[PDB]
Amino acid sequence: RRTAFFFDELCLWHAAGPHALTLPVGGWVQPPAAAGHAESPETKRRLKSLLDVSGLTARLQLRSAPPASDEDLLRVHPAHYLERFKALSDAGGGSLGQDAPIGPGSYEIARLSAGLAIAALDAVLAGEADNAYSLSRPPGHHCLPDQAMGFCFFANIAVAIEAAKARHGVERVAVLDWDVHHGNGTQAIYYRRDDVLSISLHQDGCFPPGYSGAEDIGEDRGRGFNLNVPLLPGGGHDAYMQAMQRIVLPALERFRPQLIVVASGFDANAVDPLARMQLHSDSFRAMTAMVRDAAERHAGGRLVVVHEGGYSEAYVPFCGLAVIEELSGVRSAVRDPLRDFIELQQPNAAFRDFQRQRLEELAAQFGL
Amino acid sequence: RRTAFFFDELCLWHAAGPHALTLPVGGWVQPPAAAGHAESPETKRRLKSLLDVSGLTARLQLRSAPPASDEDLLRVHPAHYLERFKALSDAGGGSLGQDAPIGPGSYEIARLSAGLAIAALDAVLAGEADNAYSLSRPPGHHCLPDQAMGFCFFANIAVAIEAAKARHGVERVAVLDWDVHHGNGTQAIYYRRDDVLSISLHQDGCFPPGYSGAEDIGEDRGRGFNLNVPLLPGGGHDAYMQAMQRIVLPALERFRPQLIVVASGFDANAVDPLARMQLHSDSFRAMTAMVRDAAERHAGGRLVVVHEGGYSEAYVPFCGLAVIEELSGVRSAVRDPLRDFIELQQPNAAFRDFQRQRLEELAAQFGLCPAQPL
Ligand SMILES: Cc1nn(C)c(C)c1/N=N/c1ccc(/C=C/C(=O)NO)cc1
Ligand SMILES: Cc1nn(C)c(C)c1/N=N/c1ccc(/C=C/C(=O)NO)cc1
Ligand SMILES: [K+]
Ligand SMILES: [K+]
Ligand SMILES: [K+]
Ligand SMILES: [K+]
Ligand SMILES: [Zn+2]
Ligand SMILES: [Zn+2]
Repeated sequence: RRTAFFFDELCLWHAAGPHALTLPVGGWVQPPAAAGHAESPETKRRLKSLLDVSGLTARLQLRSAPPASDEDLLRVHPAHYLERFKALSDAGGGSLGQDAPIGPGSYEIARLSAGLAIAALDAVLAGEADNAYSLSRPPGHHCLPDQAMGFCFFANIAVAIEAAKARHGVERVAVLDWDVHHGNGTQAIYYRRDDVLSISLHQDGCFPPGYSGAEDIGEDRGRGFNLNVPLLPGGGHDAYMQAMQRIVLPALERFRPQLIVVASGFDANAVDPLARMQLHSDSFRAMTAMVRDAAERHAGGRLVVVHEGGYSEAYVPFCGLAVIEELSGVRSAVRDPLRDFIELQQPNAAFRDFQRQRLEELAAQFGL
Repeated sequence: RRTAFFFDELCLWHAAGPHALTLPVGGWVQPPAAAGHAESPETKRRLKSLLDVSGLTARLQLRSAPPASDEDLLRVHPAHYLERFKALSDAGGGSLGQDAPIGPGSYEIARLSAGLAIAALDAVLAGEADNAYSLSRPPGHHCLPDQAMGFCFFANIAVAIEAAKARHGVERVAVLDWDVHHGNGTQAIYYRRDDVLSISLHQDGCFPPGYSGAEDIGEDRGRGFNLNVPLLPGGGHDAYMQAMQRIVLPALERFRPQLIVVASGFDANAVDPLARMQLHSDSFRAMTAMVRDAAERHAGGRLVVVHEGGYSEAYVPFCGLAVIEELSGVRSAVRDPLRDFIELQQPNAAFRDFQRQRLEELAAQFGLCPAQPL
């Protein structure tokens, strides 16, 4: 298997103002002695370092890309959003919204991030690679057409999908979003459309806060082409496998995608500060293995994984590495040091069964 | 209310080797650019800074203490453990166990940490304060008599309780441990004893990993004087209030404690990396309010809160501040910035009810009886 890895060093240079985790500094929030921000370069930098140090980078097609053109960005975002964002980035940073701070030059870096997503889809559709991974920072899955939220400033996946349809004429795209937070940007953008199947597994009510969304199945022609799977907080491996087996794979089986795109956040991992789920690196591996199987069935193997959230400096590198091993079919020597520990922490049988019953009920609600 | 605050700057100087969160550096674990360890000074340092900046410190009795004497330590720990620990600390640090790394001079700092717990109980029992908070670092609730684990090197609360019994002759002590991890050290130490009631609320199977412990109710005379409440991961405010109302308060009501000690970790907070629970600062306030009510009933108000875990730099300071406001009865101007956000993230009704049913079933297993306070 040829796996392309889309990365650029400059994506790691996007830096907002001082924060303690998600909280802006000022008032009662003391400035951190070190930390700085949750959506930090270091999560992505350490993944990259680990891929290098593992040898895995050497077995991938390392690519950069040109930034997203205005034509590409305007397919999703109004011109007035582009100018407003540019103006603030040029002026020296600030706030595009709450949960959406930017630094100087963040406009160019976000364009680059979107560029990498564009190029990844392009490369898989052109036959240059069997599949691809885009280390896009800043992330995109929360971004609305004219509102930045959740540290997302362009809808990277939506921009990449539109450019793919415009260039190659793909008719059925499926987006599986396994970041722990609800992918509201992707849902909004394609809510009335039947050509993009949008699936989001998320922690019930995490972010956006209090949002579950199981009833929200799409409008108009999109009715039945959006699926929200709000998992109960504290769920881990089994919860996700059940969701995949009972909702995700049946949904894909009916929709017959010609391309599969994954919005892959790793903030469902068991040590993430920004969610309450219990995934380990082999959960993401198993999910990647299942989604590759479906791409081989309907899409001729065509699969793209785009990096989204993940806030554990320590553990995200291992979770992302497991995905890329599964994509490439290359197993490195790296061994997850938390795997065995996290296994022991999983929900008990009764809690698993409670979550399982809910997923069976949701499956029936969706007609699967 | 007079509230004593036991703190010493030196407790913040205990530092183990390089770690990424809980993982030792080396092998496939890259050295952090900044962080260092999870059990880090900054969580405790920021709490202290906030108390200062809020004005709250000025309304408390700020105290240090002498380190724990050998006599005090030997009541819980064998001499062989003391020498072995001292030897390694003198030698320049290393590992006392896995999940128990130490730096140079950690022996003296752990003694100090235990000293502060000793002094807090002493001060409340002598009538110097109505209640007290001990900012003990390193923590103690995992420490076994001859094994350090979970970043704990002396059983601070056990040492403080034994010194209290030896000095003052208290007969019934209750320890309520609301750190998110199972307080195995406290359980082990007092497992065959009926003079110390040990209660632990924890996330089911979190740490120690895979341990639930509901069946473990004490041995011999201790049978019925140890209670484990393994809460389902993802639980928050309501889960804890139910546990308090259905298990903790009825248990205390029957046991009639003459002193209440809280092993207060804040790692059950909703942004903690080391657990999966959803508590906010007003959950800890409400728990502190409930446990003060029980101390006023049976113990003449005598309550001590000892600081344990908590790994969110950003959020722990607010959670601890809420406890100390409740202890002192002094409300500062500080407002929790995550409170409203965390409320929206709480478990849905069906999940709450599922957890509630399990606590009712656990209550019946303990034979606990839901009477109201009297
Ligand atoms: C700013 C701010 N201020 N406050 C008061 C709160 C509560 C704030 N942030 N909340 C957030 C914002 C974003 C996330 C996760 C994003 C992600 O995972 N993308 O995949 C989590 C919490
Ligand atoms: C995992 C893992 N894997 N390895 C290899 C190591 C050395 C690991 N440490 N795990 C731990 C150990 C202790 C805690 C205690 C938390 C606390 O709040 N005490 O109250 C949490 C995680
Ligand atoms: K999601
Ligand atoms: K759709
Ligand atoms: K506990
Ligand atoms: K006991
Ligand atoms: Zn996310
Ligand atoms: Zn703890």
